[PDB]
Amino acid sequence: GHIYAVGGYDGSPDGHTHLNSVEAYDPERDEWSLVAPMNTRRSGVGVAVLDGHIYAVGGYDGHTHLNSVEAYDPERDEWHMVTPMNTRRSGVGVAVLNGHIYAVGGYDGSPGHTHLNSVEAYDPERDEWSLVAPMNTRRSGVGVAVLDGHIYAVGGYDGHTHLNSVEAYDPERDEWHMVTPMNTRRSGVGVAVLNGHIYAVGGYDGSPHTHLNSVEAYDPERDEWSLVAPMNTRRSGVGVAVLDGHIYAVGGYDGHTHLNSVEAYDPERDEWHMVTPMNTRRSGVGVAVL
Repeated sequence: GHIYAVGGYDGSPDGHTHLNSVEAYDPERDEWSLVAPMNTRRSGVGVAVLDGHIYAVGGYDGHTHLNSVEAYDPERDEWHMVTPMNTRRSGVGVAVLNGHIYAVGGYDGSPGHTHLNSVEAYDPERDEWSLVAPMNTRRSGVGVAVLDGHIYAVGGYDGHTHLNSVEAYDPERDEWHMVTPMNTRRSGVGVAVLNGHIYAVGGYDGSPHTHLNSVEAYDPERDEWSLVAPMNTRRSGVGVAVLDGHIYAVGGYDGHTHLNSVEAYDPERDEWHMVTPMNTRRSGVGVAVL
């Protein structure tokens, strides 16, 4: 299995700015290799894996907030555009549940609706996006993960406040319900699921501790969030994926630097360790495992 880092933003002075490049990590060799770039530059991109393809959803290309979506075929190493979303969304969260890709929240910066509570779902067989129930709260820079038949929308920014709130979507009922809030407000948060817990990694609390290295885990049986070992580096705009019992925190922004560093969390030791950095600095990076 490989971890793919998709797009993002290199804000460095010598940088390529908003990225279409893509790189893949092999944990057995501890090496990153560049793969075919996307058609479109996308920072603030949502990424999910469905049926052997990686979907890059939305994002921002340096001039426009995107409704376009493209899919990567690893056998042929090529990206193809698929049907665009109804709404432009950067800072969008993306989850896969029961054969559908869900695009949750985000920001439509066009001269349309700014921070979004809307949600839409992609049916690959029909290759159509359909609007579903909106969230209770507008959330850009939202983390999304799927656990036990529900989609959780974690944190984000409502246009006025960095959020600690969390809500869960039931597709059978088409309804969002608030669950227990996190300990920390987190926009630009990475979320992933491991061993029956949801981990919220990093992010930014813009209330009057800024860019976060803290990490918290949600237990859905008890409906409670617990702080776990913090990362080595503060990371907002961080990509997070789970591979082989470890959580990988990829890239992000530390309040001074766009990051190419990567670190991995071992839940059995409750320790974060640095691993090989990426070739390119990427904040607002999307991360997928395939």
